[PDB]
Amino acid sequence: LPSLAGDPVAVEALLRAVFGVVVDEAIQKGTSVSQKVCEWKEPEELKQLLDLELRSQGESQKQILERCRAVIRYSVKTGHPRFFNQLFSGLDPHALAGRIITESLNTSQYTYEIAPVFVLMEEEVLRKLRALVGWSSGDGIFCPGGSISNMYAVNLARYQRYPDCKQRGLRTLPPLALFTSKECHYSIQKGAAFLGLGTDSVRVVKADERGKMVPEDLERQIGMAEAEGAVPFLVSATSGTTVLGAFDPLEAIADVCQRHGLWLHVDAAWGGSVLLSQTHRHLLDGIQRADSVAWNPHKLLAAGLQCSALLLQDTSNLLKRCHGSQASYLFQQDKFYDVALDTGDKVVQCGRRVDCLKLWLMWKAQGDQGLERRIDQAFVLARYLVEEMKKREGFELVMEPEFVNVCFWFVPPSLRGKQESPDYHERLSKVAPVLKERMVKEGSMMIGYQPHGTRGNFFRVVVANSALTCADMDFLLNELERLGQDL
Amino acid sequence: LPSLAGDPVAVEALLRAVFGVVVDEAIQKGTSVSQKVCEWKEPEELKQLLDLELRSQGESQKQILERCRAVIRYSVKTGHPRFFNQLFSGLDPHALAGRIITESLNTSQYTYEIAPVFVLMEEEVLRKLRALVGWSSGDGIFCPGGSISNMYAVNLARYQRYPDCKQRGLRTLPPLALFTSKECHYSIQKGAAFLGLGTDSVRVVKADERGKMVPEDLERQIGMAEAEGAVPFLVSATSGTTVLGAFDPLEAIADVCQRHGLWLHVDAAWGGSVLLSQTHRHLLDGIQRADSVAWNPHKLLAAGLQCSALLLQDTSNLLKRCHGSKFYDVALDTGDKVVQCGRRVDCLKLWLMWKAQGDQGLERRIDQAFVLARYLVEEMKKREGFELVMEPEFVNVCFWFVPPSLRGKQESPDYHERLSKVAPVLKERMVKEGSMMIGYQPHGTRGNFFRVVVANSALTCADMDFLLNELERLGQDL
Ligand SMILES: *Cc1c(COP(=O)(O)O)cnc(C)c1O
Ligand SMILES: *Cc1c(COP(=O)(O)O)cnc(C)c1O
Repeated sequence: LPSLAGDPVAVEALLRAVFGVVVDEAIQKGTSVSQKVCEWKEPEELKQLLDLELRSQGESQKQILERCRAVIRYSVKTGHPRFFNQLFSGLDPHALAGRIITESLNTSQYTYEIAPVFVLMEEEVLRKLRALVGWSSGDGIFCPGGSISNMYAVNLARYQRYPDCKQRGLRTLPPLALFTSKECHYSIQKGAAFLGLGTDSVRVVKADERGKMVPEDLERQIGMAEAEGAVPFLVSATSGTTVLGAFDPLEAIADVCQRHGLWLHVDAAWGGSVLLSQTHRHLLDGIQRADSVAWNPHKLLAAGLQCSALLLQDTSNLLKRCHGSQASYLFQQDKFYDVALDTGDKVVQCGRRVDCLKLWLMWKAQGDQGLERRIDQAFVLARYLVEEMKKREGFELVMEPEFVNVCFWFVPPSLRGKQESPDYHERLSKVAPVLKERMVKEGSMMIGYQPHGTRGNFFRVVVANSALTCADMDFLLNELERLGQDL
Repeated sequence: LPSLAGDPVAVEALLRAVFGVVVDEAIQKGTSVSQKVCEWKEPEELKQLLDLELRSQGESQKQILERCRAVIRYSVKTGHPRFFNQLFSGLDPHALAGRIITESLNTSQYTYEIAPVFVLMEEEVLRKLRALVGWSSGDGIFCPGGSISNMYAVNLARYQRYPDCKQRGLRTLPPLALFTSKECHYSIQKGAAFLGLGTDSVRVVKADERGKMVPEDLERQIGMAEAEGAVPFLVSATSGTTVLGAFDPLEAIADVCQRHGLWLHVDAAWGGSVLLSQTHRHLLDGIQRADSVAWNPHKLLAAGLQCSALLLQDTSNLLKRCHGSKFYDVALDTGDKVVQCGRRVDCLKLWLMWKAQGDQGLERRIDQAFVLARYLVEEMKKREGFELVMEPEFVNVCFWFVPPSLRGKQESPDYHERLSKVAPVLKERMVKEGSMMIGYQPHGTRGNFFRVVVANSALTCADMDFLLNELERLGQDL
């Protein structure tokens, strides 16, 4: 019987050819301002171009390389400087190098025995993240997304309060109440439903005109929950909301939590990266008082999806106690290394991706200093965009940004001066969808839009890509004016 | 203000050099029988070799490339033909090509707007997987591991029966009962605890001498739950257990489920890939009767961690209804189907390999793994000092090595206790030599035995001979 792994003359030839296409088309053309951010195709046309159906007979190297080219060609270039659609943008070359190594090594982040380098590396990465929060002791894990990080935090808080629920379930326990801002309630609600608490267990707290949770309303809602028979157990503050980029007042919220004996979770998936900035880290003042912090380096630090940590001040092996399986004890296992290093008991996953190397390698190249410089420059470019938009006709700022989320309407010539008509906001709301379609079909830029509060669709420009220059901000304004002129 | 992304000349030089190191050290040396499966280092020594501390100042390209070399050198080679430690092994070069492309395109599998190729590609992959289960329509998702797929299945079954739980929570429901085999993955219990049901809601059903759930005991446990006023709602059958590789009797289990109106989930994380084999797919006969199927192509098909699908017969958007909070059809977007928000692209690595291989190529590999597993069993029987746990149903070959000092001593009163200590010593020896890695574990009433998983597409008969010869050599003085 022959090896079915592949002709090894073919393997080197294949990977060399593929990496050539990746360098030319994904890494170089995909980050070049002279190329398109996206090549729009209607779903049915793209199906035709991709010939997707999986079938009986295989294909040749030539056929495979043509498919690789097509996949890259028609994919959105998220590393492109004019990709502003998400809370990630850019292609850090060291993070990419780390990703490529990780994929080549294909292991599970599980035991020192199958992942010795990564068991040690993850520990260091989590220790460093904890240091930036303000903790020199604690624990933590990587999770497959911040949404799941948030769920872990809720599960851990529930377990600390009611450890028997791990065996008996929560059905006979009192009603549990958790609290979060109106500006960040989606994964919290999804998580509450998944964990068996129900979305009704989530009490949504008022946010002020800057998008910040109101501590007086938090206190009010805690009292109302108690009056309805519930047991408050957790408050989830948000340090960097997804739309406005607002930062909750952590010191005041920590005070409320302390008064009521509640677990404080900080959802810093987006804003946590600001801890690298000496100039801007004050936005998270009080975060060291948290019981848990979610932080996604795959967002502002550009580590690559997914890179999402849950950080704890805990030193009681709460993760292992809460998530661990019951061990058998009939026969001694004589493991020849310190199995305290292993993380299988800390997670509800079994197999787990290595997410630490892409972050670690980039952090080795950049240092704290390089990552700080990038954060600070993003803040500068966001403020530059705001200042420049005020000088042009048509741009209406939603609010002054606290972070790098710049939110605004584009008012086209046909609506300029018509602010006091009865259907103005209704008409203005239809503008961003049309402009988005045009920029996408042109391939020149992508900006996200959404409605929020009592107002209709406005743009959210996220200023995150380390490649950005002032000229890119100028381009964005110039292009909106050009695409919007006939609206 | 300058770009802070990097000088393009420096970037190309870095990436070409990293790729060279990866090809030389991870892909070539990491899959060569002339090289070590692992280079064992004690944690303290490895910490010194890696200089991990994250610091204020950055480093040069030369320094970064040195670190890349060290990371690869001291990592375990899971593509190596003598890596037998897990339910994945081998390095498929098309899957790897797909992985690299995926990482270079770094997007979220969330909307057609930011992932147009991958939205369409994932639709095809899920269609194909459903087709192989036996469904021409249905739904499904990729999940960050089979453990999470299993949890989704439980959440979905709960929601289908008691949709108001999504808002009102478990306190407002009757006690719920779910059922799984004694041989099942510990993820069902972890999942039950996470979902708020408690591990006590999981009724563990007896398995027979072949490691298969006993349908008569499933029925008995359902009746006992009902007698207590618990509401049965889900049975989780296992098609390919992690230790023995046993396959539950799905037709008989589906009959019990049908009689009681229960959701049938099949945990085929491991065994689901056998659906590609005409010869062996009968091991999953009845799977088309399931409501949900978990299947991990990252295990037997070698797609790359993680590649874990949850497949549903449902066509009524149960996923979006259960988990949910334009110039194209928003039906293409998948964000409402998951409790994740951002989601990795996992389909391309599988799809590209499947394009290269076809069903035919993947089938040939599955069939060859069964042939090599049977070869290993037959050869082991011919040597002194191997005791088979059972005849394998799959590619999990489980056995003790009995060293010369214990041969003939089976009737001694402390034989099993002494024998149990052998696998740990052999494991330490093979790891420190760097020649092979085989997992061991105890089971039932007896102690540590080896589980050799025959999955790597590069395996030959000579590798199976090597394994036996090496255990004999390493165990001679025990
Ligand atoms: C992104 C984000 C999340 C969810 O993170 P995922 O990794 O996409 O699951 C949760 N909360 C906030 C504030 C976020 O910015
Ligand atoms: C692997 C496996 C699982 C868990 O899958 P992960 O992807 O490691 O979370 C569950 N059940 C069975 C039978 C498995 O083989």
